[PDB]
Parts: sequence; structure tokens; C-alpha cells
Amino acid sequence: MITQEMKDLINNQLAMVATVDAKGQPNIGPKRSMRLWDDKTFIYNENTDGQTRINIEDNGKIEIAFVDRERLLGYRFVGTAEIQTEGAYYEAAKKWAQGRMGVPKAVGIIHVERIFNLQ
Amino acid sequence: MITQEMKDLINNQLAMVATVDAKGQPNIGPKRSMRLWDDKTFIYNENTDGQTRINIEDNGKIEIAFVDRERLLGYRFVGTAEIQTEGAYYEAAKKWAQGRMGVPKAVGIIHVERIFNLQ
Repeated sequence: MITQEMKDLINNQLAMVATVDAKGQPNIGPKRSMRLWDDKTFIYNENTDGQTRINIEDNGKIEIAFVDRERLLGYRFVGTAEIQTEGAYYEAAKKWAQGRMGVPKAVGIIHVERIFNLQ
Repeated sequence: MITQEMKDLINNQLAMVATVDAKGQPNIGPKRSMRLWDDKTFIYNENTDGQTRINIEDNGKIEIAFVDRERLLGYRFVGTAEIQTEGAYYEAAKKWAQGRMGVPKAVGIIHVERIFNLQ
């Protein structure tokens, strides 16, 4: 699904993440650590007990946007997300934080189902 | 309500907008024309019948994020939105569009209720 053009944006731009709470309220926040795990999965380091994590834990719904403001390009990734606090994804998250940020409290995993052009 | 730092980001960064559909699905997309009308109101030029617009007309719920990726600054504006196709906000939007983009189909008007620092 994820092509080279997409990878380039994902690597150079900030992931903006949309989720929704149990009462139907949308939330939006950046996740600087958002990155491709493979061609249908993103992961990110979850350092917080914040609204993005609580929403994901509630219902799993997510959309992530990457936009190149100047070059006028972007993509929206739609999928289902989960939080883990143990196991291989969590271990990789801890290794990824070394020399960059504190130990994650958890790892967010996003299974990408649909991709949209934002141009 | 709005500090100069808030205005600088708004003036310098891309508005990322999150809404939700009637089934509870979050949507995310950029609005490059997003701008302040007053200390509690944003407006944007709506040139589409896209999902942000459909969601605003369905339930009004909106959150807008502005992130300065390099000073690590940002804010999230939460509130309720409406779409108008005539009247002073719309005539301003039309006027603003001249020399910048096509004629708007409508204007989005966001009534800001709360503001959160993304630190």
C-alpha cells in the first residue's frame, strides 16, 4: 500500500493524529515519533497518559496526516490502533527512544486500512 | 483569550483540522486559509464538499491544531463550527480569496471554546 512518495513525506513531516473519545469528541495532536514499522503498520512512542492514548484504548479509531506545506503534498492514513506495554513492539520502542527521549510508557501500533491523497 | 505567540503560530503554521462524522469516525485534514476573525473566532474558505464540511454541518465538533515543529511550540483550539454561504463572513471570505484561490463555495466559522498548549 505505502509507496516511496509516501515514505518520503512520512520521514520529513510531522504526523498529526486524529482520534475520538467515547462521547464522540474528536482530538488532535502531533506525534513526533510516528514511523513506519512495515508497509501496512506505523508505531509511535507513547510517553503520556494523554487523550490520544485513552481514545485508542477506548475504540481504536485513528487517522494520521502528513502534509508538506511548501511542496503542497500530503497523505491521510486511516486505520485501527492499539496500545501495548510489553512485547516485541514495546521493546523496539524502548530501543528507538535511546539517546532521543525518555523510556516510553507504551507503544502505539496503527494498522493502516486506507490511504488518501491530501493535495 | 489569544496571545501574540498564539498569533505567530496561527500566522506561520498550517491549521490541521479534526472533525467527526455521524458514525463516530475521526477525520483530519489541512486548511491553509484558516485565520482569525476575532479573539474567539476563526474563519476558513471552504472550496469543497469534503468530509470536514460534511462533519461540521452534521454536528459542529471541531479541533484545530497549529504546531511549530522547530521551536517545539503549539496550540489546540477546541470549539463548535458552522458553514455559511451568504452574509458578512462569506463576503469577507470571497474577497480574501481574490489573488489567492478560487471563489469559495462557503465559509467555515469556528467558535473557539477552549485552548490547550501543546508545549
